Amino acid sequence: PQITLWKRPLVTIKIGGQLKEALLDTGADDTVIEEMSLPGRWKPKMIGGIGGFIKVRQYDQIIIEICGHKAIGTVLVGPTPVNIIGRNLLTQIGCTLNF
Amino acid sequence: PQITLWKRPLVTIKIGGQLKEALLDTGADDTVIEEMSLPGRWKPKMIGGIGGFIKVRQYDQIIIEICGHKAIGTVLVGPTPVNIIGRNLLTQIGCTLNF
Ligand SMILES: NC(=O)c1ccc(S(=O)(=O)N(Cc2ccc(C(F)(F)F)cc2)[C@H]2CNC[C@@H]2NCc2cc(O)cc(O)c2)cc1
Ligand SMILES: [Cl-]
Ligand SMILES: [Cl-]
Ligand SMILES: [Cl-]
Repeated sequence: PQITLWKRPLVTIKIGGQLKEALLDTGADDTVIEEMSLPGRWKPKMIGGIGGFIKVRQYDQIIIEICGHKAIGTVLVGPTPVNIIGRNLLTQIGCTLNF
Repeated sequence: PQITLWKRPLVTIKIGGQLKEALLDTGADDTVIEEMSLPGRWKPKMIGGIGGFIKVRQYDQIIIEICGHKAIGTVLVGPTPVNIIGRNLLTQIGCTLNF
């Protein structure tokens, strides 16, 4: 399937037993999700961009379901204005940019 | 081309006769470039990033070449961690997400 970019490329994911809407974000190194509980150890991280930085909790080896694809990777949890699926998981589902 | 996401999707762009590095960023609605001189009048725009909202300068109908593909459209100028090619211009060059 091909996704055009006339609008934000949003998809539904399942993470930690919850459904969430998230943006397929090629500019994002990492996957970043709004506040929620995840299992396991975590460590703090700062990530930044336009408007400054936010503090997030880094969880590793988290399983996410994206469009029927199961993938495992790191998830950063914190006060992001939008849930985003970053390259660390986009690679796992074979997502590419094409033009 | 087809661009995988194991590394940041950095490409060369040309704007104002000069080559710059920029990121193909499906999570950015707009195109944001580091401080440079562009022609014409600008107008104000507020954009929201990961850390909050900021004011940038909006220039319209700016010629910009992205990986050799010619685009003409809105370019915002302001403090950004990297030059960002957002959906407004990704759509112009026919860029899609595929998996
Ligand atoms: N309205 C818009 O057009 C617009 C919206 C948001 C932004 S942004 O916040 O600056 N930005 C871009 C970004 C790209 C690359 C980097 C890098 F420096 F880490 F490489 C930071 C931020 C977002 C937009 N898409 C990628 C990035 N996502 C947030 C993010 C930041 C980060 O440091 C690490 C991550 O894993 C994820 C910019 C523009
Ligand atoms: Cl990862
Ligand atoms: Cl691959
Ligand atoms: Cl435009």
